[PDB]
Amino acid sequence: CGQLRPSMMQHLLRRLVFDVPLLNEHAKMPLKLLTNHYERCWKYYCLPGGWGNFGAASEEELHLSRKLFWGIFDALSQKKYEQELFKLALPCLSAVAGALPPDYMESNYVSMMEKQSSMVDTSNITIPEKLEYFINKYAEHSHDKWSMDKLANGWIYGEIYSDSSKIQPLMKPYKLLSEKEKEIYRWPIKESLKTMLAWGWRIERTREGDSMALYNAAHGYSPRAIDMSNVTLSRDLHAMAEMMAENYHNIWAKKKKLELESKGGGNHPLLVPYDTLTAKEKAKDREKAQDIFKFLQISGYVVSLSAASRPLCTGGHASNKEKEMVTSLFCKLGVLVRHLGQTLDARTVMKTGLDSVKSALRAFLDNAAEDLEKTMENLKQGQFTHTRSQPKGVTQIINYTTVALLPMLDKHNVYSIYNTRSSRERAALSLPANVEDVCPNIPSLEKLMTEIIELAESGIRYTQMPYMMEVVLPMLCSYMSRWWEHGPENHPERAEMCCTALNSEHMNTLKIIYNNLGIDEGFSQPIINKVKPQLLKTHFLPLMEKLKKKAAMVVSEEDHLKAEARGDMSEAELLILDEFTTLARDLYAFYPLLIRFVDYNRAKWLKEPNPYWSKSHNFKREEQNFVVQNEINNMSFLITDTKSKMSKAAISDQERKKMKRKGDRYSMQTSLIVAALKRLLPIGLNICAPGDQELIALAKNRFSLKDTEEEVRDIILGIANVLFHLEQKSKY
Repeated sequence: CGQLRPSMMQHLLRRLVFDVPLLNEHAKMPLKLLTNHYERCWKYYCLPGGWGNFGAASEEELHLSRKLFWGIFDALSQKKYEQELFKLALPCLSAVAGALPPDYMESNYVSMMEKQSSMVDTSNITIPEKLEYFINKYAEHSHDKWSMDKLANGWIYGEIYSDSSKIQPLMKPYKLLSEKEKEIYRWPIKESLKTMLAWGWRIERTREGDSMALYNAAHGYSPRAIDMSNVTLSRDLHAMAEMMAENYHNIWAKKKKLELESKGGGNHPLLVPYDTLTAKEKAKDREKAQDIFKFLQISGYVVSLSAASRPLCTGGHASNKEKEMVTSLFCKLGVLVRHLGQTLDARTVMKTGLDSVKSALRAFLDNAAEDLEKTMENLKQGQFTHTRSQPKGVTQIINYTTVALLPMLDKHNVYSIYNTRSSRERAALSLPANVEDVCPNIPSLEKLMTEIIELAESGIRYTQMPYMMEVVLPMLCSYMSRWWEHGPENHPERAEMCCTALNSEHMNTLKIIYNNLGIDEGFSQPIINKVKPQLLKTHFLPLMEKLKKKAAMVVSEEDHLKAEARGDMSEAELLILDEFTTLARDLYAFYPLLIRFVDYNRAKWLKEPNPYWSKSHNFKREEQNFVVQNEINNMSFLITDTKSKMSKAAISDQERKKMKRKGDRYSMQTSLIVAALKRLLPIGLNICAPGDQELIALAKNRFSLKDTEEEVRDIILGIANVLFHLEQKSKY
């Protein structure tokens, strides 16, 4: 269980260091891998001190298994109880120190990154003038135990050595020892202190001294039995005790090894040396390997502050040193970007900083008060330095991760790099107004790309609280809010895959009274006065409601843009003004009823409109007619099924997509509303159950349904129409 498990990996380590034959270390490796993760959790303290020493030594690519043990410990050594990383932070530093030259062949280097996210020969000694009295006091406390052993038997003081009287020449008091036998006591002590003192371990001392004199035959001699049933252990007590025990028994064991070295490679069973000695043959040696250490430890001996972030805080260190090294390295080497370890460490520290911890919010949640602000600011500023540049390392998606750390929005008085990024985006923040070759970064191919719109959508996202300055709601945010809003037609240029992919962000101040008071504001902010943004943000809701058409495919982006400022997404004065929550949301719900249901408008143009009791019955009747059309279609397909690949499979896939999107927008809150209506009223229950039954009858089962649902799930697994029917039956 815990006898000699951990030393087998040490055996295999010593074999792996010198494995001359090939096709041998690769088989020794699984015996290291799987033996650890088979029974036990807490065995990874005696072993990986060697792994720490070897990580400090080098990072050899033949020895990639040494990194792979850490790269599986990152997931599997974390069993149920979630412990700390000081002794794991130190190999991160050494792994950085090894990372500096090469950093190109990724198969080994992945082990060194995510460790922080989810978490003897002796030459000569110059001994001091203090260590001469431990040996004189050794017999003072061990002759008590020798007499305690011997007084149980027949040995006792007498006159001269004789077998009848049962005397020995030893049995005098602990000072009056004869010179004919003197070194038998004091031989096996000082050859243990060499391993400590030569390398530099410590034998420091208190100012207390005699402690166990209080804490428990000529001369009045009787022994003082030091207690054996109480002991505790730590890193230094383990290191000291294991070291001295290794010194005694492995000195003796090296003599046995030299016997075999002279024998010439024998093979006979009765031999074990210390360093992988099982504990069964250990108790005799351990009764005095520890009791000498009892005499050393509690006889008046010891051996060995504002916890700031960089000073002591391990939770802070991974953020602090990483962000400092990043802002020193790549912020300086951005000039090196635009015209060995430069690009290598650049691409290393890129993802070591973007994903130092995958929970970018949690690492900056409560790890420390001010460090989240400074580190998020350094990350955002470093991203803003290289946001324009077109190197190969992509970080547009991880910029969303760094931006999600902000609302999970500190005080931006420490630095205005957020305003710097706001100005960098304000070069072409109004997308269709300024769409040209003079677009963001003034690029043709540098920063003008598809990642800019997605970074505007997700990276510009403060949903927890818009508690920033927002002083540029009259000037900078007003520019992208107004120049967009100059016309209902979005007016996108070429490569306009989605004009709504700028974002869904707009609200009442988040031409206008704030910017009209330009000299006054430039602190009468636009968010303070709610009537002025609510007037000219909400006036064009009647425009988009008036804008419609019988042909649904024409007005694709009519509902999408109107829904962002229309419904309850406009949190600014949504509870204050009932118009934004009630009437605008009713218009934004009623427009998809006429728009999305039409077969002219394909599902692609209105794929993901992520954003009412009056409209609930309308959607119920319309979806009942739509499922009836799908069921008549299914009856047509069953009767003389034509080539499904041409239009039938695509038609069924589009019908399933539309029905599933309607069912999901129902499942948000309208399904619960319809269930409450069904439980309350039988007429509403029968109305919801009729169309639902017409849907479930056609959507009972189909091979084309299975294939199209698998395609929809792989692109975006059919919709759970059975679950909706069960909810409606629980209502009815």
